[PDB]
Amino acid sequence: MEQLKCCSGILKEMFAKKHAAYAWPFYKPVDVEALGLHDYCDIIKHPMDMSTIKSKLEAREYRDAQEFGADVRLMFSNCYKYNPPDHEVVAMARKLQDVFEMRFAKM
Ligand SMILES: Cn1cc2c3c(c[nH]c3c1=O)CN(CC1CC1)c1ccc(CS(C)(=O)=O)cc1-2
Repeated sequence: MEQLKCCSGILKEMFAKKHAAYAWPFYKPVDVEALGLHDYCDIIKHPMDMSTIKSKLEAREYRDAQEFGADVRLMFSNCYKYNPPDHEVVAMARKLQDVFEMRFAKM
């Protein structure tokens, strides 16, 4: 699909140096053990991160751009659900979501 190729472009933008200052906590799965977030799995039923989405896209796990978009939004929603609203990581998620929503709207 043409729109799935657009999804590869979306990930390249989200992983780019321009956005690294706020995107970096979303690059890989939340490491509950190293971070001491032992209540994370009690709140978050479906963890998601950018590396997992990249692997799913490459393995043809998304039928269309809407399925890809749902996993990106799941990653943001997990952050908004788990953390207090004033947390530094929530502000970072919002800045990354701005990048994603503007690009996703172009297709
Ligand atoms: C998505 N996310 C991510 C983090 C996180 C934290 C609390 N709540 C979340 C959350 O919701 C603690 N901090 C926040 C960070 C300073 C701004 C870190 C630190 C390192 C990593 C990468 S890792 C591979 O070591 O997990 C992730 C996260």
